[PDB]
Amino acid sequence: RPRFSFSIAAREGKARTGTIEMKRGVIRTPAFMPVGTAATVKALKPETVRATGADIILGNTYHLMLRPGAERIAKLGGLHSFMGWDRPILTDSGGYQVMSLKQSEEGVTFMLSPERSIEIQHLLGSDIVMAFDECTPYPATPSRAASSMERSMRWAKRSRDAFDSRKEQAENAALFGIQQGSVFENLRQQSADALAEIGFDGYAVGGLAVGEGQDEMFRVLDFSVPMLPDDKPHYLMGVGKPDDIVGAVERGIDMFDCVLPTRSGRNGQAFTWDGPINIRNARFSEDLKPLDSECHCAVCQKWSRAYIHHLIRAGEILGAMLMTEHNIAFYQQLMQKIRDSISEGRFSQFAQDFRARYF
Amino acid sequence: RPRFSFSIAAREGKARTGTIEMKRGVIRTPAFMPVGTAATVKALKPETVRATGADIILGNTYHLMLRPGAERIAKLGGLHSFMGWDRPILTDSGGYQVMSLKQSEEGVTFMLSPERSIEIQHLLGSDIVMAFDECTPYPATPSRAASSMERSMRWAKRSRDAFDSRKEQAENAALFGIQQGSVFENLRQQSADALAEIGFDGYAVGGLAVGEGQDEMFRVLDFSVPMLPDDKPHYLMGVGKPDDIVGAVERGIDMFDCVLPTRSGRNGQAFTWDGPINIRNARFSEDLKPLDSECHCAVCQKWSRAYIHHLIRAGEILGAMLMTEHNIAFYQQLMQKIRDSISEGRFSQFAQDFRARYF
Ligand SMILES: [Zn+2]
Ligand SMILES: [Zn+2]
Repeated sequence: RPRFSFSIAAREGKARTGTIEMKRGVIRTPAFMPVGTAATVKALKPETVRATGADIILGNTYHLMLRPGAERIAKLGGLHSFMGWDRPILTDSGGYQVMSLKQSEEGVTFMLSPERSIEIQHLLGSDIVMAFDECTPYPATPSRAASSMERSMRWAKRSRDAFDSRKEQAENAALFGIQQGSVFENLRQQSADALAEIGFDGYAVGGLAVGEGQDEMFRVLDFSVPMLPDDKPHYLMGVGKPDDIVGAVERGIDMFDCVLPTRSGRNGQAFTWDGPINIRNARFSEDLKPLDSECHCAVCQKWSRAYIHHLIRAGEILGAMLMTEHNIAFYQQLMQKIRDSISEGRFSQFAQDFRARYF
Repeated sequence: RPRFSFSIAAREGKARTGTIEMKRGVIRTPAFMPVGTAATVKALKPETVRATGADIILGNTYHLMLRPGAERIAKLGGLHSFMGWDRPILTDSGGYQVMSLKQSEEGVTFMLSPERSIEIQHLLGSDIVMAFDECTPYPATPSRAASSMERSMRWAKRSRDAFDSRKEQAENAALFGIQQGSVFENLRQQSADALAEIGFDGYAVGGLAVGEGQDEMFRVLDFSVPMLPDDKPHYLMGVGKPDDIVGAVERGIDMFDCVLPTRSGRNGQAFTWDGPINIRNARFSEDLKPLDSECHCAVCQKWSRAYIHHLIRAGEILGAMLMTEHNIAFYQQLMQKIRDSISEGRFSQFAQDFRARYF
């Protein structure tokens, strides 16, 4: 297996399905990445994450640097060893926290800079390294957006140099750049242009899912994703709801991460093919059906809504475990159905069917 | 398989090892019963509980009556179906809450009476039904102890009549009586005498583990357990720490339940053959050894102290899951070692070895 390869097996319009080959394994695209910010996918064993179908998971530079520390994890053998996941791991750079949570051209003191970010991600043993950026807040005036975008592009250049400066990293991991530019077409193009001239193994669409509404997110995607090199993966960061994912794949996105399936699970929100449900609602107190009647996950093969209703209302940890396993399995099943319909040339129909049923 | 059979395969002094056969399965004794008060063993799937070696688990009349309700569980097919455990289930009667949390000869209003308790346990589909009692608080004067003990014996008689009055229950489940009498020899004897004249499938030692100290608990056991019919199981309620269990088996106890392995797990306390440890302590932050170097559980085969240290300090649910799985597996391994050494006639040596190492 090589450091990094991306092969497209099939297309339908802008939608693509294929595979990313990396040393630690293969990634089926379009791909959903469960998030596991504290060196765990919340409430789940990595075996369980894998069993649900995930090919890769996401970790985070900002949180791990704080606890337990990147150096400490390095000393303990790296993130894979530490949390017991031997498959690829993508780590975010901290660029979202730069928005989510004293800044200057050098970096941000919470101290994270392009160089420190890339080093921390090296200490973790990340397989896919994200460039250190600034997620531009929304709304933003064209001026702010531009100035923000330009700094990230300078930061993307330093991230590259930093990555390239470390042999073990350069030879064994991959580096993705992140496009900014808010909702502005010319800024997005300038950003894509800068990123491609620098050169990355993959390209993320950053700066969305920051409060703009799905309509506006899809508009921006319409013009932004074709700006990215067609022959590399396209990652839409932090997205999203099932319908967000479907619409984004329709516009050229290959990769996703989102806290929804895990967070929603713990909160008692379950995704179904008929739409999301709040299992705490009293209508489910004696519902013997599974969370979803077609879902193939172990939860839905064994436990009833009624049981998981009680668990969640009682604040039982098993409730969190079961909801989370189902939600992530659901998300992976969605990704499988998307992959299959694109391979078979019926993704357009699937997407319509799905929306008709989901909504 | 019969409604209930207890066979002793081997003895060593007062210690016995054997098997309880019930319709839903076989129970190896001396046995440890994980507790699962809210229709779950906290942080664990029943598969996982079973994998650790448990033959039977404990549920509770008081809590289930409150949430989700006994009638509702009955309507949903019974506790086994509801929580996904098809092996025997023992349910406590509520007698501890009578002490732990307006009373009269008829019962206790929190309304639980011998009759309601037995009916609720019938609604749950319990395999081993506990008589409704009053756990006498400690310390107690001889007068109070006696009056308390006498009421429970009257309540034990009504529990029997109630159980016997329901065909499906009488033919498919078993009923255990519970000895009271505080720390007083004559009261304990009067209680054992009353219980045996009524007649039960098994006999519990109640009223201990109420603050009296292990020395005094073992003293009372010394004279109380031979008062119980030798040919039926002897259950020490709510006990206990590993060393408590070993000393109690040395004095004739066949069954145990305790919240320790689960509660302690969530709190970050791990049992080891060298004694309990507080995994949150900073000495473990970079400890690559498993929780215990000889433990056979999946946790100890895959994860390090360092990892579980981080998980617990970070308030991650997986930390609770992993600690709990280990703790319960540990308890079951202890029970297996006790069974094996009694079968082999070396339980005395084991007990000494264990204490030498544990302390
Ligand atoms: Zn499911
Ligand atoms: Zn273990």
